[PDB]
Amino acid sequence: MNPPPPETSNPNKPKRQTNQLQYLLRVVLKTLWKHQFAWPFQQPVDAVKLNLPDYYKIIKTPMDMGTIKKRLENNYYWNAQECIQDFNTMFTNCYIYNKPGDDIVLMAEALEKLFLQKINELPTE
Ligand SMILES: CCc1c(C(=O)Nc2cc(S(=O)(=O)N(CC)CC)ccc2O)[nH]c(C)c1C(=O)CO
Repeated sequence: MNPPPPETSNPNKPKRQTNQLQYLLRVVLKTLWKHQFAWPFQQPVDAVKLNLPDYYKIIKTPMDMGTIKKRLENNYYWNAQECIQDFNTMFTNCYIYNKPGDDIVLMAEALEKLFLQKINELPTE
């Protein structure tokens, strides 16, 4: 079955607003979210519904853009790099579970390319 989704709130962690964090939500995440190939990445992989029973045997650090969006909205991240790492994990997981030429892999490649173009103009710390 599925694990619970990743935590999107931490009550023992302080919160701050930064130029970088605002950009990550309003520019980076927003732009990826609206991409034609965003849909497989907008929520946790539902392995039960999709009948992918080995998915969470193979992927022990799942991540998705729905989670990332909620983390940003909830001020879950203190440092911008925490958010960037989550995107990286999300992409890397595809390359672990799937094979070259799989639809999902081509979709990940397009999103990652876009992600890098957007992170390029990330405001300074
Ligand atoms: C191909 C499986 C997969 C998805 C995915 O989500 N595929 C998906 C979702 C649904 S759906 O019913 O849940 N659905 C309604 C359309 C989405 C809102 C239906 C069919 C699907 O192929 N994502 C990732 C990262 C993977 C990986 O294999 C990654 O290693």
